[PDB]
Amino acid sequence: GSSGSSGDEETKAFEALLSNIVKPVASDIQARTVVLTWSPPSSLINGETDESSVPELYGYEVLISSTGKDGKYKSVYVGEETNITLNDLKPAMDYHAKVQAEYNSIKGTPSEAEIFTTLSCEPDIPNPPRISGPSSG
Repeated sequence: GSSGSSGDEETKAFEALLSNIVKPVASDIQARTVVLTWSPPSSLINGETDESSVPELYGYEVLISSTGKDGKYKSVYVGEETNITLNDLKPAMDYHAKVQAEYNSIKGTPSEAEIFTTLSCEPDIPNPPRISGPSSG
């Protein structure tokens, strides 16, 4: 049932909205597994449209370049959820990551890169980078 153009106006808003998210943050980083948490894109519709309308299934894809941000990116996971755990990674390594949004067959631009270092197969890291409030000096 291919007719042709289907309300392009919508496609545009998606090209910008889907590309209006924030770089994924790395937490509870482990040997090869890690906790990647990212927030949804910000709608610039200006409220012109209802609030309980915008979709929340923005297919987010996690990209990583064990080599570097100036090389090739590989897919590790792909879903709608916001928080996901990575796997099949390399311990004692340092690479960048990014999350791209895609909805209605519309692939937008990924967010900034998030460099995160993983621990070694064995229990080395003493404690996580977690910060417990500010500290004088």
